[PDB]
Amino acid sequence: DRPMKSMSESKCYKNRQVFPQDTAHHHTMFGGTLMANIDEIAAITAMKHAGAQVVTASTDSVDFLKPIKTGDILQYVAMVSYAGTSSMEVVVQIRIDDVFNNKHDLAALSYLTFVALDDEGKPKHVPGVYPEDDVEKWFYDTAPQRVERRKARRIESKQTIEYLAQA
Amino acid sequence: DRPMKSMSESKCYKNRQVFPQDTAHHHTMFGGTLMANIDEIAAITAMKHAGAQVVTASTDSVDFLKPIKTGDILQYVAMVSYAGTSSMEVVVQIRIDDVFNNKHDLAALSYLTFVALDDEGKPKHVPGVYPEDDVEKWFYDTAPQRVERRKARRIESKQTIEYLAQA
Amino acid sequence: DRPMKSMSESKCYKNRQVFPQDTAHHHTMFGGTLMANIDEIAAITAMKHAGAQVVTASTDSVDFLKPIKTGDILQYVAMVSYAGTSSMEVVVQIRIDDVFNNKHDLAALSYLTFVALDDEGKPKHVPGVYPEDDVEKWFYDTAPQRVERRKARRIESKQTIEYLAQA
Amino acid sequence: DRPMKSMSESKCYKNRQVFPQDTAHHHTMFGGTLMANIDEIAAITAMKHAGAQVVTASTDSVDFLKPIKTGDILQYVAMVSYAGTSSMEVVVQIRIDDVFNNKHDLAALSYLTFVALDDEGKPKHVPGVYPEDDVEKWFYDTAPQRVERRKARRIESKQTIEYLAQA
Amino acid sequence: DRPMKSMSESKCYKNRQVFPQDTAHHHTMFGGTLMANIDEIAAITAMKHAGAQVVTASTDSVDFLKPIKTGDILQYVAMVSYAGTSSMEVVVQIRIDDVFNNKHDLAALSYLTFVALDDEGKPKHVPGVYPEDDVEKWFYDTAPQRVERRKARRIESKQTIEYLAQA
Amino acid sequence: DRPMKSMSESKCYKNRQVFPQDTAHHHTMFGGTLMANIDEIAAITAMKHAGAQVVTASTDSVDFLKPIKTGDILQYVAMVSYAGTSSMEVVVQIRIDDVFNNKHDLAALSYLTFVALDDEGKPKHVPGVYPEDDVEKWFYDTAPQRVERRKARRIESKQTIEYLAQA
Ligand SMILES: CC(C)(COP(=O)(O)OP(=O)(O)OC[C@H]1O[C@@H](n2cnc3c(N)ncnc32)[C@H](O)[C@@H]1OP(=O)(O)O)[C@@H](O)C(=O)NCCC(=O)NCCS
Ligand SMILES: CC(C)(COP(=O)(O)OP(=O)(O)OC[C@H]1O[C@@H](n2cnc3c(N)ncnc32)[C@H](O)[C@@H]1OP(=O)(O)O)[C@@H](O)C(=O)NCCC(=O)NCCS
Ligand SMILES: CC(C)(COP(=O)(O)OP(=O)(O)OC[C@H]1O[C@@H](n2cnc3c(N)ncnc32)[C@H](O)[C@@H]1OP(=O)(O)O)[C@@H](O)C(=O)NCCC(=O)NCCS
Ligand SMILES: CC(C)(COP(=O)(O)OP(=O)(O)OC[C@H]1O[C@@H](n2cnc3c(N)ncnc32)[C@H](O)[C@@H]1OP(=O)(O)O)[C@@H](O)C(=O)NCCC(=O)NCCS
Ligand SMILES: CC(C)(COP(=O)(O)OP(=O)(O)OC[C@H]1O[C@@H](n2cnc3c(N)ncnc32)[C@H](O)[C@@H]1OP(=O)(O)O)[C@@H](O)C(=O)NCCC(=O)NCCS
Ligand SMILES: CC(C)(COP(=O)(O)OP(=O)(O)OC[C@H]1O[C@@H](n2cnc3c(N)ncnc32)[C@H](O)[C@@H]1OP(=O)(O)O)[C@@H](O)C(=O)NCCC(=O)NCCS
Repeated sequence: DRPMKSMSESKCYKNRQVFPQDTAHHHTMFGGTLMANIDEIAAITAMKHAGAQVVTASTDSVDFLKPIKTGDILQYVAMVSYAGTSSMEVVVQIRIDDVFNNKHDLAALSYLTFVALDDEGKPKHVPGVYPEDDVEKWFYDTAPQRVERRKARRIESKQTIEYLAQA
Repeated sequence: DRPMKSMSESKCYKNRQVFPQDTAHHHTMFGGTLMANIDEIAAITAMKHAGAQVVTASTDSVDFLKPIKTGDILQYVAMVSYAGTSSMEVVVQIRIDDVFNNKHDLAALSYLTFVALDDEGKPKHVPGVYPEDDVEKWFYDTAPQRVERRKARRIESKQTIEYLAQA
Repeated sequence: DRPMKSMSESKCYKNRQVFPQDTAHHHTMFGGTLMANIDEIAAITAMKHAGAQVVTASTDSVDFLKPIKTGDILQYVAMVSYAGTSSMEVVVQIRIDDVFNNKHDLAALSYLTFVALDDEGKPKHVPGVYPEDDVEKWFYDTAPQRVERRKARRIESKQTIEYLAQA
Repeated sequence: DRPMKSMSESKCYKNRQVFPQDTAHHHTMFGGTLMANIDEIAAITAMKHAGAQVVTASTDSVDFLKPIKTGDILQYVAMVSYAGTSSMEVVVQIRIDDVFNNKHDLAALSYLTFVALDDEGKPKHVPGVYPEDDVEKWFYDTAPQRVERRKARRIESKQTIEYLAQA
Repeated sequence: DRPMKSMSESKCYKNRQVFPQDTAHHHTMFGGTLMANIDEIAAITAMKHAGAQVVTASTDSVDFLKPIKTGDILQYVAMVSYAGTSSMEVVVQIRIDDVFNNKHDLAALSYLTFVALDDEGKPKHVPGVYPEDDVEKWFYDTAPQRVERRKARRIESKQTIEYLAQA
Repeated sequence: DRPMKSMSESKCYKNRQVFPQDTAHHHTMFGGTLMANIDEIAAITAMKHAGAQVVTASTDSVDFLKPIKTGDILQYVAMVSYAGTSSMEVVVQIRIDDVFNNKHDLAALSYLTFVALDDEGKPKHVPGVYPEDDVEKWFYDTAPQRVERRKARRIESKQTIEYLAQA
C-alpha cells in the first residue's frame, strides 16, 4: 500500500534536568510539568514521522512509576509505534539518568495519539511504520491491541459526552 | 464501613484564560499546557477529598475534543468519582466559557488517578464517596468499569516494563 | 434604566496551589505573583459581567493580610460590586483552604476597576448589578463611598501626573 | 531623632522590554504582569532603604495610564517617598522609552507600602528620608495626606474583614 | 565622519532579585538564566544607542566570577563600548548589591555584539561613540583589540562551519 | 595518565520547538532564551562526562548564524571536546530540523567551559577524552588553540576586573 518509515527515522531524544520551578512538593517533580514535557517531545516525533504539523488528539495514558527529584536528569525517548490512516500512536519512555552510578531507571511511560494536519487544518495521511531493533518490535507488536482498547474507551467516552450535553 | 464524603465536598472550580505563552501553533493552546492545568486542579480536588498530600499515580486519559484558542476562558471542574482504598479517580471537565453568547462547550475531558500520602510519604486511606446531583451520579455509576479496565491496562503495562528492563 | 445582572452571574472561582516558582523569600509567596493571579480572576469576572473584552484601569487596593506559604491552596473569588457607566469595581477575596483542618482564612482582599471595551477598543456600557446573598449585599452597600474616594484619589493623581510632565 | 537617608540613595532603575509572554490581548501587556514587575523593583528600593528583608503590606494603588504594547521598553523608577516607623511608602513611575523619537511617556504610576523585617520575621525600624531634587520633593511633600487616606481605608477595610468573618 | 553619541546616553541599568525559579543547584543561580538577563539589558542598551531594532549577532564572552545565591539583588549595567559600521559591542557588568553591608562585588562580566536593523530586516548604520568618565574610557580604550580577536575567532569559526557542512 | 572517556559517552541530544514565549521580535527566537537552552544541554553533557555536579565557568562564545522562527524544531547536540584538569570545554551545535524538506541547517554554534565540583563545592578532576568519528575528531583537534586563546582572554579579563575594583 503506502510509503513506509522506520521507527528509527522519527525516534527523538530530549535530555532535561529537573529545576525547582518544575516541582510542587519539596524537591519532587510535579506531574503536570512532566506531562507538558512528554507532550512536547512526542509532538516532535510525530512531526518528523508525519512530515507535517500535528495536534494531540488524546493522551491514552501516563504511567508515573518513580518519584523524580530536583536535579535529576530526565531522558525522554519518543517513537511512533503505530500508524493509523492520519493518526499516530507515540510511545514515550522517560528515564532518570544517574551520572553517579550509570543507572537509567524507567521513571515513566506514556502513550499519546497525534493527528497530522495539512496547512488548512484538516487530517492528513501519514506514512506507515516498521520496527528494526527489539524494543521497537515490542511496541510495534503490542500496538494493535492498545488501538482496539482505545476504540472501546472512545465509545464510552462518547456516551459520557452525550450525557453531559443534556444538563 | 468507612467515613464518607459527598462528591460536592471536594468539587473544585478553576477559571483561567488562554494567554500567548500557553500556545504552540498560532493562537492555539498547546496540549501539554492544558495537561498541566488539568493535573493542577485535579490535585486540588483530590487533596480536599483525602484531607492530605497527594501525588498523580497515572493519567488514565485526556480526551481533547475541541481546539482552544488564545483569549478563551477555560472552566475546569474536578471531582472525585471513585474512591479505592488509598486511591482516587478524579474526573476533570474543561469547558470554554464564551461570554459573548453564553455557550459552555465541553472542550476536554480527563480521568486521573491520585494516591493520598501521609507525612512520611506512604499511601493513606481516603474517605468513601457518594453522589447527589445527576452528573455526579453519572460519573459515580460509570466508574467501576473504568477501574477494571485500568486494572487490565496495568497488567499489560507491567509486561512492557519487565520487557524494557531486559535491554 | 438599563439591563441588570445578578452579582452571582459574574461570580468566579479560581483554585490554585502555591509552587516554589511563586515564592521569593523561603517558602513564602511573592506579592507580585499574587497580584498577577488577582488580576487574572478579576478580569474573568469582569468579562462575564460585561459580556466583553476588558482592561484593568486601576488597582484600587490590595490588602495583604496573611503570609502565604508554599503548598497552600488559594481560593480566589471575584465579583462585580459596582457598575458605573462602562466601568466595573471588582472585589476579589483570597482565602487559604487548609484541607487538614477545614479552615478558610482570608489571606488577602483586593479592589480593582475594569473598563469594558468593544472590538475597536473604546469603552462600552455594562449591565447594572444587584446583590442576592448577604456578602454580596455588603460589598454592594459599601461600594458608593469607595467610588467617591477613588474619585478624589484620581484628582490628586492627575495633579501628580501634570507635575511630572514638567521635568 | 533617627538616622536619615536621601531618597536618591534607595532610588532604583529597571529597564525591561515587553515580550509576547507578557501579553494577554493581542500585542498588549497584561495588567497582572505589570503589577508583578512594579512589585519587584519597589521591593528592591525598599530593601536598599531599610537595609533589610521586606514584604509588601499593601498595594495602595496602581494607575494604568497608557496601553503598553509588545516590544515597548519600560523604565521603572522606584523610590521611598515616606518612612513611617517600620514601614515605607514606595512610589514607582513606569515610562515607555521610545528609542525612535526619544519620548518617555508616563505609562503607569503606583504606590505600595512595604514593611521591613529582621531575620526572625518581625517589623524592623527604618531610616527616615529626605528629598533633594524637585520630583523627590513633590512625592515627599504629597506623602502625608496619602498616608492619612490609607489610614481611613484601613479602617473601612477592617470593618469588611470583620463582616466576612461572620459568614 | 558620522554622528556620535556619548556612552552615557545608551547606559542602562537593571535591578533584579534572584528567585527560586532562577536557580538550578540549591539556592544558586543557573548560568543560563543569567545569560538570558544579560542579553535582555544589553539588547536594550543597543536599542537606545542605535535608535533601532537589534539582534544578538554573537556572545563574545560571559565570565562568571562569583556564585550568585537566591535572594541576591543583581545590578546590571550595560553600555556600548565600540561602534562598528552597523554593529555594536555591548559590555555588561553584573554586580551583587548587598544591602546589609553596602558591598557591590562584580559577579559577572560579559561582551556581546549586536547588529542594528531597519524595518525590513537588514543591517543599519549606528552612531559612533565616545567616553566621558574613566570606566567608559577603559572599555572604549580596550575595545579595538577585542574587536580584532573577534575577527580571528570568526575566521576559525568559519572553518568549523564549512567542515560541519560536509558530514 | 588518567582514566579516559569517549566523546560519544557524554554526547547529548535535546530536541525542542520554538514557542511564542521563546520569542522577542515577531515570531523570532530571542537570543537569551537560546543561550539558556544551550547552557542546559551543555551542563548535562558535562555532568555525564565528569560524573559530577558542574557549574558554568564561562561562555567562551555563542555564534548566532541564522534567525530561528516560532515553530522551528531545534536539535541541540552537546559534547566534551577538551578536558583540562578539572574543567571541560563543551561544544554545542544547534540545528533547525525542517521536517518538511529534511534539511538540518546549523543555526548556532557555541563553546562553554564547565568546572566539575564535588559535594562540598570545590573543583574535581575529570576523565580525559578521545574522539571516534570525524566530527568529534575535528573539535578535538581544534580545541588546544581555543584553550590557549581563552588563556589570553582571561589575562585581559583580569586586567579589566582589577581596573573596575578601583572606582
Ligand atoms: C484531533 C481532531 C482534529 C480529530 O479530527 P476529527 O474532526 O474528529 O475527524 P477524524 O475522526 O477523521 O480525525 C482523524 C483521525 O483522528 C483520530 N481521533 C480523533 N479523536 C481521537 C481521540 N479522542 N482519540 C484517538 N484518536 C482520535 C481519529 O481516530 C482519526 O484517526 P485515523 O486517521 O486512524 O482514522 C479534533 O478532534 C481536534 O481538533 N481535537 C483537538 C486537538 C487539540 O487541539 N489538542 C490540544 C488542545 S489543548
Ligand atoms: C503512586 C505510588 C506512591 C504508588 O505506591 P506503590 O509503591 O505502588 O504501592 P500501592 O500499590 O499500595 O499504592 C496504593 C494505591 O496506588 C495505586 N496505584 C499505584 N500505581 C498506580 C497506577 N500506575 N495506576 C493506578 N493506580 C496506581 C494502587 O492501585 C493503590 O490503590 P488502592 O488504594 O485502591 O489499593 C508510586 O507508584 C509512586 O510514587 N509513583 C510516582 C508518583 C509521582 O511522583 N507522580 C508525579 C511524577 S512527575
Ligand atoms: C482604561 C482607559 C481605556 C480609560 O479610557 P479613557 O480614555 O480614560 O476614557 P473614559 O474616562 O471615558 O473611560 C471610561 C471609564 O474608565 C474609567 N477610568 C479611566 N481611568 C480610570 C482610573 N485610573 N481609575 C478608575 N477609573 C478609570 C473612567 O472613570 C470611566 O468610567 P465610567 O464608565 O463609570 O464613566 C485608558 O485609560 C487606558 O487605556 N488605560 C490603560 C489600560 C491598560 O492597558 N491596563 C493594563 C496595562 S499593563
Ligand atoms: C505586613 C505585616 C508584617 C504587618 O505586621 P503586623 O502584624 O500587622 O504588625 P504592625 O501593624 O506593627 O506592622 C508594622 C507596620 O506595618 C503597617 N501595616 C500593616 N498592615 C498594613 C496595611 N494593610 N497597609 C499599610 N500598612 C500596613 C503598619 O501600619 C506598621 O507601620 P508603622 O511602622 O509605620 O507603624 C503583616 O500584616 C503581614 O505579614 N502581611 C502579609 C505580608 C505578605 O506576605 N505579602 C505578600 C503576600 S503574597
Ligand atoms: C546578525 C546578522 C544579521 C548578520 O548579518 P549578515 O547577513 O551576516 O551581513 P553583515 O556581515 O554585513 O552584518 C553586518 C554587521 O554584523 C556583524 N556580524 C555578523 N555576524 C557576526 C558575528 N558572528 N560576530 C560578530 N559580528 C558579526 C558583521 O561583522 C557586521 O558588522 P559591521 O557593521 O561592523 O561591518 C545575521 O548573521 C543573523 O541574522 N544572525 C542571527 C541573529 C539572531 O537572530 N540571534 C538570536 C537567535 S536565537
Ligand atoms: C568556576 C569556579 C569554581 C572556578 O574555581 P576557582 O576558585 O577560580 O579555582 P580554579 O582556577 O582552580 O578552578 C579550576 C578550573 O576552573 C577554570 N576556570 C575558572 N574560571 C574560569 C574562566 N573564567 N574561564 C575558563 N576557565 C575557568 C580554571 O581554569 C580551572 O581549570 P583546570 O582544571 O583545567 O585547571 C569559580 O570561578 C566560580 O565559582 N564561578 C562561578 C560559577 C557559577 O556559579 N556560574 C553560574 C553563575 S549565574
